[PDB]
Amino acid sequence: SPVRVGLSVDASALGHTIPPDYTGLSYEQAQMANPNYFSGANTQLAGFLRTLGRQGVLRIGGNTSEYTFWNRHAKPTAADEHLAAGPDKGHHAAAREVITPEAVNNLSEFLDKTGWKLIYGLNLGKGTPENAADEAAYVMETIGADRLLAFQLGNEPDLFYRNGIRPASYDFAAYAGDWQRFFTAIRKRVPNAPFAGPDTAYNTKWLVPFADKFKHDVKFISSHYYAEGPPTDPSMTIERLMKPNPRLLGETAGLKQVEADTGLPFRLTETNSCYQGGKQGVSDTFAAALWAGDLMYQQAAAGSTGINFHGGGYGWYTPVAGTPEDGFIARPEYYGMLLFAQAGAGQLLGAKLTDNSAAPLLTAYALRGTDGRTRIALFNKNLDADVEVAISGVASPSGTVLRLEAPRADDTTDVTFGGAPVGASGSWSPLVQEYVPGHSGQFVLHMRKASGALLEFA
Ligand SMILES: *[C@@H]1[C@H](O)[C@@H](O)[C@H](O)[C@@H](C(=O)O)[C@H]1O
Repeated sequence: SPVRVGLSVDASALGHTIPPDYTGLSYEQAQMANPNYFSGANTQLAGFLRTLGRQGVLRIGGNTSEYTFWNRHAKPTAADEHLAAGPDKGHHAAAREVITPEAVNNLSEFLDKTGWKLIYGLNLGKGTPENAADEAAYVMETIGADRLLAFQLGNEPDLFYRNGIRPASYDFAAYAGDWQRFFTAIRKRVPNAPFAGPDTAYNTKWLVPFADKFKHDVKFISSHYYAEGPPTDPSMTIERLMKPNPRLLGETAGLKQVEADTGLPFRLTETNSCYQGGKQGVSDTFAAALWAGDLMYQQAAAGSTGINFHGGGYGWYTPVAGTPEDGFIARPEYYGMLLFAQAGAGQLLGAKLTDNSAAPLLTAYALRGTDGRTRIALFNKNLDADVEVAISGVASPSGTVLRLEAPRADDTTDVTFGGAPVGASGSWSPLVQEYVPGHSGQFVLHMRKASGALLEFA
């Protein structure tokens, strides 16, 4: 008894072109203490990234970027060789960590193995302008201008007061002074250094004035987004995660207005479902695959240049979990990102849903792929409604579907895409071929409650 909905694809209703480096991941700066983590020797993790995209961006930053210190004079410690730095849980100060030349050297080899570009945090919370200049210089020397997309000067400077990185009086004016002192010092060592900022969630007292003041000094605006609101909200649940987020829609409009005003594009450089490394039973579940995959397309359709899902260690929300010693595994959220990866880049098209008020959390995105083939990504985020989608507007002799599936929305395992789990080192290929029945120039796709689908048309 599915809800019977219509989907009308309009090849003339042109949306944004998804860039090839749209996908991405965010990690804590602290992880750079361990030269074995972002290393050319870390073939497993490099494989996971390549499966997410042949192009993409690795962002390193986070709350630990205020507690992490480049030391050109240092070599990794024995403890550094086993450090697994998951998402910062925001409870108190992170441990002090040291980044060495060796770790930067190894990060360059990791970027060469993955083909991803880098956003690299510098320590404006507690470090000096001169050490940021020295760190930037070594990153530029070692990673190179082609792979280095941007430096960032502080992570979430609007929240520095929370753990005493700044006094409660710290405001945009104080941060602009800091930012300019760091920018000037860095540009003396690295005249071509690229920047992004302010590396926080959209707001009127920080991000808007940042863009106005520093629009000639940055390449793009870096924003953050978590589906979970402030801690006074009802605890985020799977049910809530599947629903529209009016805060997201408003902040995205805010970023679009900044782009119109300043010319600066925006990237979502730290995102995930829930704070503090995630919420067990929400962030580490199949629902996070549906949420993440749908978010990637929602933001692409809104004109975002890309995304970076925060993670690392064994954090509840991490796309990829594990360590070089123990191995790495794809978590449920990774499968949402994998659906996006398999769809590929291209230009979004109009895709209007009708007769869908009883299945209101179904989303759909149509894409003219760079290879000329039409694809449709659907997320049936309705937890209790199966759907039957009558697809009009596509003329093709053959459509196939790859399904994003788990037996329950709160599953922490049992997730597959195209009838297969992801294996070691990001290995994935589809194992189930399913055609979508076509008649009268239309197709009909069934989707179970709490599932996703990627359709490809010949
Ligand atoms: C973003 C912050 O910069 C990260 O260090 C945290 O791990 C995230 C989280 O709470 O999960 C965000 O605040």
